Amino acid sequence: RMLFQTSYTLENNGSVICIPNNGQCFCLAWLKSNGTNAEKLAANILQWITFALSALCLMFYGYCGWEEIYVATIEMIKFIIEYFHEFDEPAVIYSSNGNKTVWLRYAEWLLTCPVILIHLSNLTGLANDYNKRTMGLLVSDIGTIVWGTTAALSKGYVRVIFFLMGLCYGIYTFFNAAKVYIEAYHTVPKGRCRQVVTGMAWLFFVSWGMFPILFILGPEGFGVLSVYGSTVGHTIIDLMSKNCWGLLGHYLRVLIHEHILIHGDIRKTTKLNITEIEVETLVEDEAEAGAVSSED
Amino acid sequence: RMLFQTSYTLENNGSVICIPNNGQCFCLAWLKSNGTNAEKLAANILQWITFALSALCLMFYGYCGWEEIYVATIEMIKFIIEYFHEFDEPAVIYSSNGNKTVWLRYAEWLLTCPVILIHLSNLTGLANDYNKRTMGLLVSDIGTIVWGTTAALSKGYVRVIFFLMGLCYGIYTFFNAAKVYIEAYHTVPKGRCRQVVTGMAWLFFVSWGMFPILFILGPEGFGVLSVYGSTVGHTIIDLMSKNCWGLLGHYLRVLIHEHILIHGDIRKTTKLNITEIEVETLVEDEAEAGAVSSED
Ligand SMILES: *[C@@H]1O[C@H](CO)[C@@H](O[C@@H]2O[C@H](CO)[C@@H](O)[C@H](O)[C@H]2NC(C)=O)[C@H](O)[C@H]1NC(C)=O
Ligand SMILES: *[C@@H]1O[C@H](CO)[C@@H](O[C@@H]2O[C@H](CO)[C@@H](O)[C@H](O)[C@H]2NC(C)=O)[C@H](O)[C@H]1NC(C)=O
Ligand SMILES: CCCCCCCC/C=C/CCCCCCCC(=O)OC[C@H](O)CO
Ligand SMILES: CCCCCCCC/C=C/CCCCCCCC(=O)OC[C@H](O)CO
Ligand SMILES: *C\C=C(C)/C=C/C=C(C)/C=C/C1=C(C)CCCC1(C)C
Ligand SMILES: *C\C=C(C)/C=C/C=C(C)/C=C/C1=C(C)CCCC1(C)C
Repeated sequence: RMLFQTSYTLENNGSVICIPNNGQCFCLAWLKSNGTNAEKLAANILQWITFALSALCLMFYGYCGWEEIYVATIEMIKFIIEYFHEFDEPAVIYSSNGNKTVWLRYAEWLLTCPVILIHLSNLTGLANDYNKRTMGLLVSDIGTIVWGTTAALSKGYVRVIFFLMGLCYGIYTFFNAAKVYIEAYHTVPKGRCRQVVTGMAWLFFVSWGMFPILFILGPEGFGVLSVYGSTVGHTIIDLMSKNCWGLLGHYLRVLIHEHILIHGDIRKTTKLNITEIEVETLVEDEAEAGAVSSED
Repeated sequence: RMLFQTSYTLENNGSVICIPNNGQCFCLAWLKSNGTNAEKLAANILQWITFALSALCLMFYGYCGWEEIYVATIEMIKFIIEYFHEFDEPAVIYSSNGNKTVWLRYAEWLLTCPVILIHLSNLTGLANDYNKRTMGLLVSDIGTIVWGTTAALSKGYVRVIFFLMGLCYGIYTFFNAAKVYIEAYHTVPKGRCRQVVTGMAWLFFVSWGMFPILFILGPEGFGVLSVYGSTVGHTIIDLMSKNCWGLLGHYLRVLIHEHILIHGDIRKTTKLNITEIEVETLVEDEAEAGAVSSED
């Protein structure tokens, strides 16, 4: 099927390759199989299931709230491209050092990373404002993906360096995202809302932590995983990272806004020390509206 | 110098190319000259001058303020890479459809685009908070660069579509960046500070507007410009876009903070209508502290 040169002859007992002078790019590296039929079949099923969840979340959101729909919007456009051109350039980049780079994956990431991280900075949906910390989250997260993408495109010691630069940026991201979830927990009402925030934290750190692991395991790292193998791994963490997290997000948002509809915006002053941080604790009791220095 | 296959023989009257079976990638497309010695010489001079300005801005900032230093930090690391590996993968990506993509350029852009756009959302340096508009600026700007990068990696009608998707995102970015500059102008004190804001607006829209123009003109578009040609064009708008704009930014910041040191934080309520917008006008007179509905 390929639109690089696939036909060649071996000459001088396979020491010389002869190709048609038809202007096409040529590299043996590009023609290596993407994996077993079983791996491919597994990958095509999880992709349809991802298309189904992407489709239902969008229509569901159809019945503020812009960050969840967008991630599902980008996810549906991703599947139409996968369906028609999954391994066609530039969904996959076939480069001169022999690498296959899944640009489709990294592009989606850079497009939605501000959307997801804005949403991280807006769990309750009540804020109109974003602090200095939000901005450090976006700068560090974009750096991570840019160094990572560079590492995927490189080889040898150059790949090692850019991966390590991605990790330094990534640690800063994880560290600060952890504080946000802590503040969110002590901001939202005491019941079901704190269960959902806790659920979102687990999904976030498991799914986000798995991406550098799948990088090291895939063709971009030690080549342990095949390309279909990598696809399957990515579909699982993709469903968690995007669809499910936005669904939990939308759910949380509904719950918080309904709290304002029933009890109203009753804030508090929980002074945390996880440092000397502060928080406005939404409560269901008008009585409760005081400074609660809960040093962690 | 290249580390893809550069040596080949023509056989059957140039209808067959024979190459050593040494595992190297091969494409005639990759070997096309990058331009004239004159273009190259011009490009190497502007790069050193860019290194010099990057070096002086950094040391100058050495005598809040994080966004300007970072852009100069990234710019210096860019020049050390240019010096050693300007046309080596993945500073340039040589891909299977024959394209040469200057990943070095787009990577820098994605890394600093949040930094610059945060700084756009913080001209005075007094704000601790960022509105919903800032967040739309970051989402739209990153989309622009991602669609653009995809367009550079593609060919034919696929390149046309992604470029057009980049333009749609880009228009949203320009439109909203214009409002920010209008608000900044009516926020800062009446004298020299409004000259600098006006200077920053001109630099911003000229330099940012030139990037899609250089894309259409370069190998990524209609191939009018050569690679050295493109480099020279990029060095000129690079000096404006990064060094000079951050220098004007730092200057503005100093002026505003010195206003608080002399007169103090004396805000107003200029209600704009460029819609029904509002602004806190810093003034040098304690007397002036009222609502001035200046409908534009
Ligand atoms: C043809 O190329 C092949 C490379 O496989 C050569 O075959 C092998 O030769 C080496 C000896 O240097 C042995 O170690 C291997 O056992 C051989 N067989 C295989 C399957 O690898 C062969 O010598 C070459 N012929 C000429 C004329 O150069
Ligand atoms: C060798 O290939 C060349 C291609 O350049 C052929 O030369 C040309 O042949 C065509 C005729 O079909 C003419 O229109 C051109 O004027 C010729 N010269 C050039 C410089 O292009 C040549 O015919 C081929 N020989 C064989 C045996 O196939
Ligand atoms: C913060 C998130 C938590 C989890 C994050 C996991 C950290 C991974 C680090 C491992 C160091 C090992 C070096 C990795 C360097 C990558 C380069 C590489 O794989 O190169 C391929 C090789 O040259 C050809 O086989
Ligand atoms: C908002 C900023 C203001 C200024 C912004 C300028 C707008 C550029 C649009 C031009 C439309 C023309 C179509 C451009 C499509 C690009 C694809 C391309 O160049 O393809 C190469 C071609 O196939 C091989 O020669
Ligand atoms: C599409 C949705 C999500 C949440 C995508 C996330 C991607 C990452 C968290 C990637 C992280 C990387 C790290 C931490 C370091 C190695 C390079 C990566 C870009 C793979
Ligand atoms: C390094 C500093 C700056 C300011 C880089 C800016 C880059 C752009 C403004 C690129 C814009 C593009 C547009 C508007 C549409 C075509 C694709 C581009 C990515 C080239």
